[PDB]
Amino acid sequence: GPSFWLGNETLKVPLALFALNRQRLCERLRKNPAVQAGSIVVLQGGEETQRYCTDTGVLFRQESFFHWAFGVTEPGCYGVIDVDTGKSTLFVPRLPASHATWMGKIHSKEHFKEKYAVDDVQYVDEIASVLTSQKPSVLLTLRGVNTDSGSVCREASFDGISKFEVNNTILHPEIVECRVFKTDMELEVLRYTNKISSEAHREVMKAVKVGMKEYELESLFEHYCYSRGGMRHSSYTCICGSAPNDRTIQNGDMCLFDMGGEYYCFASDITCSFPANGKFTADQKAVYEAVLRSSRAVMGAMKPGVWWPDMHRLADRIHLEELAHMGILSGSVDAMVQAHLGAVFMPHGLGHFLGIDVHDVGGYPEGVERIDEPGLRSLRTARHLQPGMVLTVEPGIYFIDHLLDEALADPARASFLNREVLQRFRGFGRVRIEEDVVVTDSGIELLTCVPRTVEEIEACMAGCD
Amino acid sequence: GPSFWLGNETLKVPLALFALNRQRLCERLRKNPAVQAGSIVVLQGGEETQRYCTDTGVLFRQESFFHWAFGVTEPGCYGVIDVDTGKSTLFVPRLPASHATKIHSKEHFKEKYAVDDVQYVDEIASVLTSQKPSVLLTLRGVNTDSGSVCREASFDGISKFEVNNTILHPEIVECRVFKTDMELEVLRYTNKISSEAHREVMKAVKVGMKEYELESLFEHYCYSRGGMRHSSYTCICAVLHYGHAGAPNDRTIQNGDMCLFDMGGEYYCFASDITCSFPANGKFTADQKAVYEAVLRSSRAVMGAMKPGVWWPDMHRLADRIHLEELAHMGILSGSVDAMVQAHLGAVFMPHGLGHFLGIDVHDVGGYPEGVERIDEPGLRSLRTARHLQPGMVLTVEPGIYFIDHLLDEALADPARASFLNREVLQRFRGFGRVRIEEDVVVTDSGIELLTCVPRTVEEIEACMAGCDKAFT
Ligand code: PRO
Ligand code: PRO
Ligand SMILES: [Mn+2]
Ligand SMILES: [Mn+2]
Ligand SMILES: [Mn+2]
Ligand SMILES: [Mn+2]
Ligand SMILES: [O-]
Ligand SMILES: [O-]
Repeated sequence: GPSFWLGNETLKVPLALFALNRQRLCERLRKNPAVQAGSIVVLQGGEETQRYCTDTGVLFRQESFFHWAFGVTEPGCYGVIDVDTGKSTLFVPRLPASHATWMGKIHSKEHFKEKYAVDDVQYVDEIASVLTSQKPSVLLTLRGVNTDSGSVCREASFDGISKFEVNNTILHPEIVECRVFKTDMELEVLRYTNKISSEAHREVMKAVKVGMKEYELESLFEHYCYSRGGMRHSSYTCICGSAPNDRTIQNGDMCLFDMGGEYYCFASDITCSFPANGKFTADQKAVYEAVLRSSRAVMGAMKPGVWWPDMHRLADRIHLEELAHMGILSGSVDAMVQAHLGAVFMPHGLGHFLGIDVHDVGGYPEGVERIDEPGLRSLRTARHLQPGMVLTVEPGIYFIDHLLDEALADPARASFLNREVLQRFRGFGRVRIEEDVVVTDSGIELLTCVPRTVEEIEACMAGCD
Repeated sequence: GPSFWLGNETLKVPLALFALNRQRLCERLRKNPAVQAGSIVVLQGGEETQRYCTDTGVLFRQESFFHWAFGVTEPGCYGVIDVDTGKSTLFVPRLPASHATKIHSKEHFKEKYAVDDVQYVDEIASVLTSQKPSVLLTLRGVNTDSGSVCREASFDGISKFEVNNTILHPEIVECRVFKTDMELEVLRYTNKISSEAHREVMKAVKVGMKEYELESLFEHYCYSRGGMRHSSYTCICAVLHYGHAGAPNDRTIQNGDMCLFDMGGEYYCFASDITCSFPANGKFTADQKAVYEAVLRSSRAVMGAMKPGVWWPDMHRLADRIHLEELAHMGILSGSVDAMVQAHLGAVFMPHGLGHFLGIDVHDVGGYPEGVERIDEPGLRSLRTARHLQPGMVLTVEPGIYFIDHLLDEALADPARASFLNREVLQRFRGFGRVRIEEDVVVTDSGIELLTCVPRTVEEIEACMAGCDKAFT
């Protein structure tokens, strides 16, 4: 069948991927006791937007649920799926003559059917008539709460939808659950996005020179991903530690570069930390290797059945052990964990689902509660791991004055801290190591492939090989 | 005073630039007979947005009127200007501690932006109440390129004030139409970097490359060497294969192609908009040279004719006449050029407007103020302004010749036009492609200043693509 492709060495993505997703969604809905026979899923795609009141276009990126279901790149579309049969219909805008003049040929419905391998194509202004003729029991529309943004998903609407029975509660948890588990075809794309972003991270490490501006490396990263990967979008706003990051990379700095390209709306999210000048100091090596250790410990321990908060607390324990070894901390690490001391140095969650969104959906379905403790409350899922899930593993150690100050004021934590040693690490900066992995039947598969050991990084930055 | 700067070789932009804009706006409003004493301008800055319902951030770019007045890069702000004194107050978000996981003081923002006062956003009603203004002047009006209505500032409690939303928009638009010398320094810089990027594209292009490889290179040059985080507009190198101009242009560049790259970077929310046309393989064919030099001729004729008092639609018509003359000299057209012009035949080859205001927006504001009417003729109806030129305006000059099948076929089906076309010669230019030459210029007291600096003659272009140092001529 047909595929998405940007030529050269970019990945060919079969439109069969989205067909499989639709089938999987229907299979799930059919098992839902509340789903009436003759139901039709109705999804509305994204539309082109402009900057404020200007005619300056904003780069269009498809809505994620709609992309997952259809892979459609064009703005202004809808898509529906007959639950009982799986039949898919794409609705495309009916375009005017001036479109031929100003922005190219006007394609038939037949063109779109062939391109997207859907069962039928119609125009958007006919959607009420087409759905009416098919006489559905109910329309299943998308409405739910994203547990990372707090935003409510926007339900599809069209002229005449008021004439239909609409249910907006059933679909969201079911399509979210499908997205949580990646198909082999989806994993191929996420392997590819990780490949290109990994390569771009290597180029950044080779290119960094003291005196450069961070945004120069952000630029290089995006250029590598676009020109070699066909990755037009960054998955997220690029974080370039050491809205352009115009900090000058200084001798002695620890760099932290958190960046990931997106291919055909499939994300990647990778973080590398390394010394700006290519040589770890003793202190930098100590902190860096602590995070390397927790990174590897978590990846190693991950398998179906593991509770993700246990992995977070595993990383905490290891960080505290290493910080104690360094002399920053003293006393019982058991006692330290009881006092939540780990969250002083790692305030964010250990890692998150990744897929079509960087912070992918489904981390907190009904029945899965957020843990109200420091560190853990910032976890973007408290689920147990299962095969097919894609996660970031991103422990880090940070020296954040206001977290440190709070701990030093609190007698339950202040005891553990050696102020004379900690003083040396004020303004140390921060280390984060972020890998993308997939859960397998027995463990994980690592998607990311960048230099990680002190030896590998120093050799890479020195221009070796 | 303070300046915006991204280090290295990037331009230092004094925050005085925005203080001068605030001053000019107040001076205009003071002379406006309908403005009450004690009036206060209230502008609302943009807020951060996310992709749909996700927490994926969209890169924040300040709203243009708010930028023009304040130069503030942070989301979530408001800005107020007391008309009678010119006193400026920035309102900034009160950030929680979790943001530290550094938070700047109000004093830090006051120093950074060289405003008279800074307050937190949640205090705006209290602060304005205490200042006892007569009326709040807010922004509402119609953008004549998008058709959209400018968003009027609002805050909890604004209902307790008298609000006028009609005075400000035409006045602040008119201020934006006329660029200050400080604004011109930024536009010179954006044009310099974008011109250099266009040269790098011409130097790098190889048969067999995808167009988006060149778009990527352009963006990388502008960002890494110019600090231009944003393209000014969606960069044109596909709408066809993926539905939006923003999608990657994934056509493979072929031998014999004519390339058209329309791209321009933005620095600190000041735009550029440049188009270069050139042969993919670095050598103009006789036909390519002919079409190209026709557009070069119209480009230069217009630039040579522009000065204060010139009616912009007359420049569009002048380009039309030159295109038709040259197309006739090529044997694509035959007959009376005067007759062709009467038949609006120029619009067959150049369906768009000759050029447009440029500033903080690529298609900048103020092209159609009250009393200035859109001309309902082919080509001219697409002009983004029908104003007379005055010193301080910044315009693009972007004539082009296109061979667009359905426009040509329509002309061939029209008895009023069909005779002018020689199919025997025209047939050879089907699939020729497109030439557009787009310069950015400033209207001076007596003519123009050219901001753009790219190779333009056939020899200059061929030299650039052959890797000659820019100094070579
Ligand atoms: O948002 C998150 O969960 C991770 C940790 C900080 C950067 N990204
Ligand atoms: O929109 C405009 O005015 C011009 C026409 C060609 C592309 N940009
Ligand atoms: Mn990250
Ligand atoms: Mn992440
Ligand atoms: Mn242009
Ligand atoms: Mn233009
Ligand atoms: O991350
Ligand atoms: O343009």
